[PDB]
Amino acid sequence: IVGGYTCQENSVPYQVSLNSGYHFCGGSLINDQWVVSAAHCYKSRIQVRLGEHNINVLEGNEQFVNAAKIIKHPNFDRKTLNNDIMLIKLSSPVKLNARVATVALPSSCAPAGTQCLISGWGNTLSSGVNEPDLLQCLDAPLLPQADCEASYPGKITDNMVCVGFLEGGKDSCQGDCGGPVVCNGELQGIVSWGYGCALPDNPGVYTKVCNYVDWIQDTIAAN
Ligand SMILES: [Ca+2]
Repeated sequence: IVGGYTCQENSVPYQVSLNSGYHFCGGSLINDQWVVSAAHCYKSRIQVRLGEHNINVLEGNEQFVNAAKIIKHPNFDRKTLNNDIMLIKLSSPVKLNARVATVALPSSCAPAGTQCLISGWGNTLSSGVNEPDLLQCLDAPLLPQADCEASYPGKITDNMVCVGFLEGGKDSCQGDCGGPVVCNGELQGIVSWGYGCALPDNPGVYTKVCNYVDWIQDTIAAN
């Protein structure tokens, strides 16, 4: 998260860190045994880290659970990032509490101008890399589809939405991939891609979760 603020400890209880020896992506807990992330975050084994604030210090509220099934959307395209969405079924259900909680799926697609919360332990710099120890948050609004298309001609499909600021300075970045964009209590976006990080005229692009509520429910049901 570039240009954000440190989240209060455990105030974004659905945020998880995907770890394979180091933090590499975010995700969001949607039920006691499943997390939603981005397909670009796929790995053969993943440990899901819930209840975290400092990812390098054990502060007392972590729950670490291995991923049992890792399911990328069947039409994910690694080159255009269309359908960048993946579900992770945990090897056991987590203990839900005030610091480890679910976030709701969208009941409708959100309109341009809705204010949202984006979070993660991704790079916090617009040039080079800095990996933060503490979870970072960013308040940012969904942008009109026409601004998103004009910023990345021919690359935005109907399963993508831009969120952020055309002036640059505040954005998500690598390592926040797969994490949440929550608006008014529902998960509307998943960190996906962007040109650079926090650059003017290059807002963050996110998977539009309101297009996959059926796929999510169905998958959960079959697995
Ligand atoms: Ca910790």
